[PDB]
Amino acid sequence: SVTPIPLPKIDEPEEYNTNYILFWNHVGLELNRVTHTVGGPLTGPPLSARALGMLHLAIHDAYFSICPPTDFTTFLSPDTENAAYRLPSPNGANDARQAVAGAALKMLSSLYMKPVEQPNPNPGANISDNAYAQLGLVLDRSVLEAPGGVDRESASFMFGEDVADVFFALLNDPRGASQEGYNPTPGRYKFDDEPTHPVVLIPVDPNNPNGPKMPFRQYHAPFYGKTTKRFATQSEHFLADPPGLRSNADETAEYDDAVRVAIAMGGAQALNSTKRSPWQTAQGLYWAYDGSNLIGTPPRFYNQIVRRIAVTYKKEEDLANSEVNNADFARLFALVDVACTDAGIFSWKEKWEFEFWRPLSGVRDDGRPDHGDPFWLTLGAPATNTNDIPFKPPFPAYPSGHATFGGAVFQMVRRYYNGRVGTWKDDEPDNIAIDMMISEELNGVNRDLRQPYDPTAPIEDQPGIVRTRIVRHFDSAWELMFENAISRIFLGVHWRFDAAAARDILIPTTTKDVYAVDNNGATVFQNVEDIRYTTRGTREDEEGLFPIGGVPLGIEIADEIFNNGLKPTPPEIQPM
Ligand code: VO4
Repeated sequence: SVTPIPLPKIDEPEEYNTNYILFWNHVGLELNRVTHTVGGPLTGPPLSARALGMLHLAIHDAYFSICPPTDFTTFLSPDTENAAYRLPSPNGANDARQAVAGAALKMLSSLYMKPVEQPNPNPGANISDNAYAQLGLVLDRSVLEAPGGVDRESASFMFGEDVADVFFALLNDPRGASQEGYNPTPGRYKFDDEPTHPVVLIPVDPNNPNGPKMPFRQYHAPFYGKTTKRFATQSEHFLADPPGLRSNADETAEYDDAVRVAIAMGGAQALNSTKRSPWQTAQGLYWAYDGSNLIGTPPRFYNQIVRRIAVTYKKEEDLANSEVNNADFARLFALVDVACTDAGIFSWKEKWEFEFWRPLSGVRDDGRPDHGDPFWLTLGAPATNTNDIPFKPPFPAYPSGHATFGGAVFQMVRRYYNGRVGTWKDDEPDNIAIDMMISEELNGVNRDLRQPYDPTAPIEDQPGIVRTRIVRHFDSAWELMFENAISRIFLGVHWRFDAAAARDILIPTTTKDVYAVDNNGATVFQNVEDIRYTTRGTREDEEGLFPIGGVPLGIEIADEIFNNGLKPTPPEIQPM
């Protein structure tokens, strides 16, 4: 019925998918990239993370229900009185492979299928039937490629689907990304539609693309972080007021230097004012994954990296028949993906709370003849595998979602591997190194097209400029976390403070809030080995010191989840 979209090859050993836990993570990642290529459900950063958090939670409890863990316990218990939180019981079901399969297939089906359950109005109603059909191909195919096969008649398989139903019913946020009712309030430091993509024309009817179109101003998930059910966090998380706002409105020198730096480090390639280096351009594009065709969102890359870390540091050589390895991955991916989910909730909550402007607009609309540049252009979020120009993600700047996701994800890996891969203090540089890590943004295959993307053809048969293939080696998760955060500065899409306190990542000078520059005028960063996310700030509405930027927020979120052992967010503290 549909022409299957030809997906490019993934840079990763085929041996990885011989382990059924990695297999299902993989299918989750394939659905992630395909929904961003066809415009289906669970698009965007916060919600694409949630989909992975829900998949792994279900896989987690189904597996540990059949092979009970020694230290921790299942996220939900079978003995809980509260129905919503009551885990189904196996009752003789004892096939862990089939329970995971049923749980992964059910969750992924429930998440990505055409909502025939009637309740689909306005939730995400703008998805064509092709989008749905393309995602169905991925689902059907996955049943066929699953290592060990899939037995739908199996009691263990049925038990798994039962597990998924509970998690879906409890944690699904059908209308989470609703933009309905939100409109920007222009003014200094205020988020508004970005000048290079002020409005978009979208077909009136998704199932009628070449028919009429209508103007559209997109605001990504403005009510989500403030209303959605948290996963495993045990408290609300907050950041300090960004420079220029509220209690930090007097941080004039900090703000102004942030403008200077923004221009020199994140401008477009050919601008005279751009002092960023070719290598720094690489670090910026490496971590993008900005909802592009055949690429998806950041959570997809974070997982690609985590899969690599898991195989490199596994306890047993056998990827196919090792319960030790199965247990390790089910636990790790649940921890990392639940942390990613919550990182997404809180970074989005803060974004829309402060509604801080993007550097493109903060620079153009500065208003001061000697400080602003009313015609500046950023390197921008790359629109890979399209023929479109770079863009500014459709949501406020503070804090950076990438920085939060990275802080959460990599702080989780560190807490998990400390003592296994090396030894270090909780908040100090780790030993978790990896090599041969390739980003899909720079793999010698993906490209910037010269004509609109053709979904019926392989990317290699489509004219455009190919992204240089860069194979990377990283010394630690600290470096991964750090580079992922500063990547948004090189792209010009985030202010330094959206990442972390300037004081924690930049080299100071004798002038306050003004950091070091080299001869060509480029910003000098602290060595990764020396970076400590310790600089806090104040809030107008709350007492005390709070972290600055996304990195500390994510770290804080991962520590809390881990220290509590992956346990539900108490309902008493859920948004109401
Ligand atoms: O979420 V960003 O918030 O890093 O372009």
